[PDB]
Amino acid sequence: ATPADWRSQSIYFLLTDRFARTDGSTTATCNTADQKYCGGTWQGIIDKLDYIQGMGFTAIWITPVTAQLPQTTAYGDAYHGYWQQDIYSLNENYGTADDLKALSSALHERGMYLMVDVVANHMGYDGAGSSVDYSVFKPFSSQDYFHPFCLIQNYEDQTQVEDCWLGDNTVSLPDLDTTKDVVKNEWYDWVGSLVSNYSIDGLRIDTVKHVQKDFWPGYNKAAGVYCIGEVLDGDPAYTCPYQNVMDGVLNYPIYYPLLNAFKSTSGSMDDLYNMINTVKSDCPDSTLLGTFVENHDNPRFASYTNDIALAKNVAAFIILNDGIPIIYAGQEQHYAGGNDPANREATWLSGYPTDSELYKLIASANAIRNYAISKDTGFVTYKNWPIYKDDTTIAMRKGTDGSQIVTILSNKGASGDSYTLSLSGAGYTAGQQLTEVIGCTTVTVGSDGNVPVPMAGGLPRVLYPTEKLAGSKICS
Ligand SMILES: CCCCCCCCCCCCCCCC(=O)O
Ligand SMILES: CCCCCCCCCCCCCCCC(=O)O
Ligand SMILES: *[C@@H]1O[C@H](CO)[C@@H](O)[C@H](O)[C@H]1NC(C)=O
Ligand SMILES: OC[C@H]1O[C@H](O)[C@@H](O)[C@@H](O)[C@@H]1O
Ligand SMILES: [Ca+2]
Repeated sequence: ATPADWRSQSIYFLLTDRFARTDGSTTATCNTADQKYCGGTWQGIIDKLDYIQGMGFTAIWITPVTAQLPQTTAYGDAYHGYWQQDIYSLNENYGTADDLKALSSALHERGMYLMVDVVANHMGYDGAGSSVDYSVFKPFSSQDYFHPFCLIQNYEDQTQVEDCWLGDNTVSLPDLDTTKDVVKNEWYDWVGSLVSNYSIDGLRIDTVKHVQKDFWPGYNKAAGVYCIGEVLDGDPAYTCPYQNVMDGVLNYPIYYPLLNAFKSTSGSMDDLYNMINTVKSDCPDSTLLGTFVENHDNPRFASYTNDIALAKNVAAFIILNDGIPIIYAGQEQHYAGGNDPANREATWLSGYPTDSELYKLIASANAIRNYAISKDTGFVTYKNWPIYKDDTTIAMRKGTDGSQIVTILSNKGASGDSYTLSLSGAGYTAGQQLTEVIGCTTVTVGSDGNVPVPMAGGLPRVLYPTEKLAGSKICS
């Protein structure tokens, strides 16, 4: 699917090993500290597609599918998929080629997309960089395909970031020499073929900043689908330029201020407000980025605070910002693990309750987004517009006039007081009636044009014109 196709999507990101087992168990042990395969499979995902689709997601992103180093290293097994060795075999822990094709087909039968995580930068190896036996790598079975061994020490030296090896001498990550024609041609042929074989709709590309920029236009072209790159840097001046060589990148610029704004009641609304506008103007296209606050490479949101109101607000922001929402499996069950491996909890141990607070919040936020898009072809390209902030509040507006969603978010938290926010700039016509689609109340725009927004419990408020909901399932 094309970048334009992907603008309207909403992604549930999951670890294949940790989301769902074939046997459907909700009690099978998975201690994150063990760092071992816990048994999640592609077939398991198929059997829980109702759970995922019940939150209003339209797509999944799964972790890499290639065959990995086999060892239990000193950092555990390759359960996460980022230590590949044999790119023409699948990781058989997850199932077979037919299983992966079956997953793709099951998604497509529901009108959903498959996004697959891919690594081009490196292989993985158990042990020191000087000990590598290059014959284990398929097809890159010779040291001639790799950069000379060195570790990355200075992340402000971009040549070293690209030409030296990630990892260390416990688990080393042999760095492909991606300037070589034979390497580029092989990866380009491989990615086009992977996409064809499994009918992949989009790719999430790992470790983009570690491969020189001139590799990526050719790779994105050969893939033939939307590619969203992981450029792990919060500086929009470093990360947004990667959108000149790839369709989208993960919105790490928004991540840090978004997390800070809502992880405590004293978080900065200014920094978030200002970053929305910086990204809007400085990034090639904010609506092709992916918005997140939680993933497998940072502490989960609830590791910072268990306040459920704060968690609802940050999840609403993810869904209603410019770009593609990305929610990380377990976030909807208020998982609170810290840094790797603790943030790789098994989703099945929650029991997959569809009535948890964040499952319902997310479902309501995705419902209004999916619906507004079905009625407003301009929604996905309308640049999200921050219209208000104060010490504990940010409000924003997105969508064609007459059909705009106006979202008011708060970091007051679960003990927040009750009051009425007189919101100007929403752009609704006086006396028009709005539905608050999270809690399902109605408010009326005053004659002065302001919206008197009832605030309470630190709860997020999402407004949409009542008349436009006629015939929808939203709020009765
Ligand atoms: C032309 C693309 C941008 C490159 C430089 C942008 C600098 C922004 C902040 C840097 C982030 C972390 C260190 C990387 C510095 C570098 O560019 O070598
Ligand atoms: C690679 C092609 C684009 C390169 C341009 C990068 C810097 C400019 C970003 C695009 C401008 C979009 C913002 C205008 C919309 C708005 O502010 O409402
Ligand atoms: C694509 O499928 C063929 C079998 O039809 C297989 O041999 C090949 O290795 C696959 N390529 C990739 C990149 O998975
Ligand atoms: O085309 C790449 C080709 O290189 C080698 O022959 C093997 O690893 C094959 O599996 C692979 O497909
Ligand atoms: Ca590299």
